[PDB]
Amino acid sequence: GAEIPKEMLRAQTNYILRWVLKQGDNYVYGIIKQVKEASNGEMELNEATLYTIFKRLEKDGIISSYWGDESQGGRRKYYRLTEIGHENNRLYFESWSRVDKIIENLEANKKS
Amino acid sequence: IPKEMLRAQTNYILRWVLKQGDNYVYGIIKQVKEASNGEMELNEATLYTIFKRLEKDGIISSYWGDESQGGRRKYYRLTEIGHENNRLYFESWSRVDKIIENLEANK
Repeated sequence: GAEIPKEMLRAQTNYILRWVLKQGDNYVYGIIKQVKEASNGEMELNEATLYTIFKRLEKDGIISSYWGDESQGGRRKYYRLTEIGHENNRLYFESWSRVDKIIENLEANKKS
Repeated sequence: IPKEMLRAQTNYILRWVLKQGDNYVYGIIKQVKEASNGEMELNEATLYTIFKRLEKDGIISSYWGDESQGGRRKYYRLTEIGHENNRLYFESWSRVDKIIENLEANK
């Protein structure tokens, strides 16, 4: 009776958000709506966890925001990976790919 | 490329290894080095750190192993509640994979 850790739930939310960011520019609710629809029945999205990660990536210069137009009031905030954020994200998926391969190799060693 | 793997990556690998049975820190490092063709050397201090955190909540226990070549290693094992935790850990990550498939398919 030891619950799975908060750090893991954050890591999984991080993975999903980064995967969505990898697909291209988007508005925040656009991301959220896509994740909720895909998550329904699989995982309860913690909106606060998602928000926290979003804000951290922005503060860290991995994503930057812009407006879809220049008329104040009622706009959707869009976000894109920056120069360094693209690099960070590519490293993130590459490093997880290396893990995936190690697990496959461990599985194959175990079965030998 | 950063000096260390992400904690979540080290945890994933450690939990996969321990799912297979009891092990000691050098042994886990050696098996993961082998499985990576020498390319991934997990951080021994990180492993000890993770084990201390898991032992705190009863997920892992430890003991001094059978003597080999003049001494004993400190083995770690998942307990019964630890295998439960581990199953829920891997299940949650399986759900991530399903979510990604749903995003890919737009369904």
